[PDB]
Amino acid sequence: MRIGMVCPYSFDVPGGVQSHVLQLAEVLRDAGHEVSVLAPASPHVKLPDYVVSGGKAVFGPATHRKVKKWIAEGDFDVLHIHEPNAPSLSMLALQAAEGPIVATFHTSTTKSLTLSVFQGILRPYHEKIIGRIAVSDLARRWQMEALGSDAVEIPNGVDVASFADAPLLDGYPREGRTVLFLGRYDEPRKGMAVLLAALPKLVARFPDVEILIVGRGDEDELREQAGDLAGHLRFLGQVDDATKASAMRSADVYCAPHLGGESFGIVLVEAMAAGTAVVASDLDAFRRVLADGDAGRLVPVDDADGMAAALIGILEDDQLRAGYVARASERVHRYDWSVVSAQIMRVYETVSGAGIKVQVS
Ligand SMILES: Nc1nc2c(ncn2[C@@H]2O[C@H](COP(=O)(O)OP(=O)(O)O)[C@@H](O)[C@H]2O)c(=O)[nH]1
Repeated sequence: MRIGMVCPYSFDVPGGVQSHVLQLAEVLRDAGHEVSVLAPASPHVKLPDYVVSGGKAVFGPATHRKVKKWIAEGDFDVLHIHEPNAPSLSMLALQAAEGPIVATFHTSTTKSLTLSVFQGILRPYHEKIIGRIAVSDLARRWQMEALGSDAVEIPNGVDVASFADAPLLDGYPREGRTVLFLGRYDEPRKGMAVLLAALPKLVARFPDVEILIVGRGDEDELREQAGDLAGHLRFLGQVDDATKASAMRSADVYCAPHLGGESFGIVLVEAMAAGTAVVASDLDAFRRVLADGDAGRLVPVDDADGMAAALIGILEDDQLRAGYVARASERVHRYDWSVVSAQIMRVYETVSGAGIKVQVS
């Protein structure tokens, strides 16, 4: 198989979609397939030579040509499009392409905002997608309600062994204990304000806590907000993946205090693969990763003092924690790429046939 994939986002920054596409590509090549990845210009990062640039959004004419040419020249058995929002690189590809098209819908909000987008003026184009992948069962059911055709739920994957076998960061684990936060801490939806509001109760119990923070942001503003407790914040910046795996595996707990906006809790999966216990907001996506409290602690959404207690309960009860970790490590095999790339491949096989190729409309 020759598989064309389109990522709508630059690889210049980390994200769930970017990282899904690149690992999926790598995994597919290791099975003997040829994969070509189209994405916007990512000049700031070293990419393998199978990643092709769609240009920079200001998308202009050179990009429309590049997409038509990449399809026409690519000899693809399947075109796999990710997040075809309008406007986007993916949606451009979906409008230019004819034939064996697969789409993954990484995000959703509501039933209504799925029926309308699918059944609206972009319907003609959404109907061209022959294999439709949703990242949850409810999302999948919405797509089925919308267009009257079969969609499939397939979770995003991880490489479970790259966390499980990550080397510890130096000086770890710590005796005062660490809690990990990962993400762009200054979008409110990521819930840094909740972890911040829980720091005083945490610090009054573990007076040598560290909050290990992965992600880009304004350390100055957060330091200023932690007030007298800013000494407890250790910022790794936007670290690389191997150091991120090391960071997760050297923390005693991972804190996901998100306020909303999450369709798949992929960082939670990364913590479960690492063998690090999880404490999470309890958005619907986190509830399904953690299995209703079986593989991690779920805290109500905007609950500062419930979040303190949870993290304190996890850190002072070693058997409770070791339980989570052991249960989570059994379950996380669900998400491992060898499960997930198999499901995706059965979609590729459904959609494609003896010498049928993707062509330009
Ligand atoms: N290496 C690295 N990975 C990150 C960083 N931030 C997020 N990620 C990864 O990117 C993915 C996206 O999760 P998340 O960024 O929090 O969702 P999003 O930013 O809102 O798309 C997960 O695989 C994270 O481990 C970072 O600063 N460094």
